[PDB]
Amino acid sequence: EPQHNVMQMGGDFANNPNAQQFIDKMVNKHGFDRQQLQEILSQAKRLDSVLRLMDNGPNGAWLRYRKKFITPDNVQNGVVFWNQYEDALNRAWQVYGVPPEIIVGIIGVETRWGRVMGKTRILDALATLSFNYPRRAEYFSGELETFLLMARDEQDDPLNLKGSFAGAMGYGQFMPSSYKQYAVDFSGDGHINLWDPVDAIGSVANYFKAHGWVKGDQVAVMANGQAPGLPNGFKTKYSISQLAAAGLTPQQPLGNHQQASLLRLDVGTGYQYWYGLPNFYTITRYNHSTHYAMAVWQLGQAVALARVQ
Ligand code: NA
Repeated sequence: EPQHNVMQMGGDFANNPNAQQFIDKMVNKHGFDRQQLQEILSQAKRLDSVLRLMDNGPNGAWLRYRKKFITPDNVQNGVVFWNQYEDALNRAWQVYGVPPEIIVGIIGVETRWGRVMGKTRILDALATLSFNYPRRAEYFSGELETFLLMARDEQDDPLNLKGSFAGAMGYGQFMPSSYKQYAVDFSGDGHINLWDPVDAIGSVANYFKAHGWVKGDQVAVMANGQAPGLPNGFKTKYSISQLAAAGLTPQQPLGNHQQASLLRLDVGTGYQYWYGLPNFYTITRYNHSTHYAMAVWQLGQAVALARVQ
């Protein structure tokens, strides 16, 4: 019923100005009911761990990162996932131009194909970061808003959904804003479920295309030579000419590519340089990290090979 006079909620966010303004925004902008929203938020928990985690050579650095993902068990499970969802994977390739090895690599690195999807209630993580974390409160408040709208539309109970300490969800660990901007109903059931492997596959593919993935284009090409003078990383940008002058030569032809990022991997015995192409940068659009993108790519290649035999 109404309860117009029950204006103050209990719980961890009871006397929080940010939580109050947020309820006002949801009611005002999306037609949410203040009392219904207060009941939900009165159950939300302020998690210290979420706050602590958000507060964040050659020595073989890449080798250590790589072995976290590329192991016999992971490659074998990757083969099983690929075979199980081969039609969806092929359909995503045809529709979005994103190859199975990239989608398999992303879902493998993110959740080991649905095995590790997160144990934290999304509501708690998002409320905590929205109401008790000034540094990124605006970003997370936006995620919480979208999360509550997602739950309303996919008919989920907001308190039942679990995920990462930052509110990432399902097979591909999509943030609420990614669900909003990039998730698709790939299964064809009329719904968008981040926990449905077919929807997740299509959604990851759409995210990639949206971020500029070029179908059939090379991701990166290993270089012969060393370029210690030049700054490196996925954000760098050099003409092929400058890289050549630096002492590098590509192991594979670079087609019409005239520029590339200079990637450097620490392989213990030394440094391994690569010419980063646009598609490599597109992978970093999922997680801003050279190591992450290289692991996603190589895990997918490893699985593709293991499938052959
Ligand atoms: Na669906």
